[PDB]
This record gives sequence, C-alpha cells and structure tokens, in this order.
Amino acid sequence: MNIFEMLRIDEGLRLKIYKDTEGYYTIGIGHLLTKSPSLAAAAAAAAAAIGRNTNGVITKDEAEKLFNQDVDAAVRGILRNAKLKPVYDSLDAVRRAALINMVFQMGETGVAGFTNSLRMLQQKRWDEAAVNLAKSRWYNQTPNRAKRVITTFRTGTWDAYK
Ligand SMILES: [Cl-]
Ligand SMILES: [Cl-]
Repeated sequence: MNIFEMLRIDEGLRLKIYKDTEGYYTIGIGHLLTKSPSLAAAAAAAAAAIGRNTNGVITKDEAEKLFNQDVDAAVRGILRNAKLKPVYDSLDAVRRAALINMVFQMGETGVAGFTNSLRMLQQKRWDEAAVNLAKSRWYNQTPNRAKRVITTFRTGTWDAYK
C-alpha cells in the first residue's frame, strides 16, 4: 500500500464536479475547487486547473494529474512547515503517509492546529495521540476516514486499509 493508494481509498474518484462532505465544490480525487457556492465559480476554477474549457467534467487522466500535484504539494507543505516538519522527520514510513493524508484533507494550517496530538506523535505515544485526535471536529465529521488514519498512527501498519 502507499500514500496514493491510501488517498484513492479515502477520497474515491469523481469525474464530474461534486460536493464534498462539507459542501465544497470538488472534482477528481479529492481536489477542492472552491469554497464559494457558485457552481460557476467552481467551473471556472476547474478550467483554470485543467487548462481547458471543461464544462464540469474531466477525464481520468486529468484527475490523476491533479492528484499527483496535490500529493506533491501536501508533502512540500509539510516539509516547509515549522510545526509539521519535525513531526514528519520523527515518524516511520507508514505513519508519514498518515500525516500526509491529514494534510491532504485539511491543509497544512489545519493539521498544524492539532498541537497537542502532534506533540504526542512526536513522542511516540501512539495510544494517547489516537485518543486525543478523536476529540476533534475532524473525527466527528468524517469518523470512518478518521478512524482509518488514527489506527495507522496507533499501529504503524496498513491494517485499516486492508
Ligand atoms: Cl491546482
Ligand atoms: Cl468518513
């Protein structure tokens, strides 16, 4: 299993604009287009992202391309962030995927706000960090996905995705 496979299970693939779990316009593999309510502002963002008039639908190829860019951006955001980098540096390969996953979904700023849990991951106190991440809006809003990420951090294995 790897970060790409992990995120492809968590996000799914939609080739037509859709709405995320919170209502935002998304397309592809979890690619947020815009937070605005306007389908049109979203169609515009989509065209800008794809380089073509898209009339709201993209190919699998275009979706994968956006996905590749977003994972790369997820990783570079983490390495550039003063709060995240040291957490990342400290983790094994599996748990690193888990943190990239969180950054992909909530952005660097958001993950950066899990100060107490980050501190416990850094200390390798898995069970406590898992308990702490569970009292978050994140956990309460997308519980199944969050349980998967949380178990990956607790255990260090891909079990939850198998
Ligand atoms: Cl983009
Ligand atoms: Cl969920």
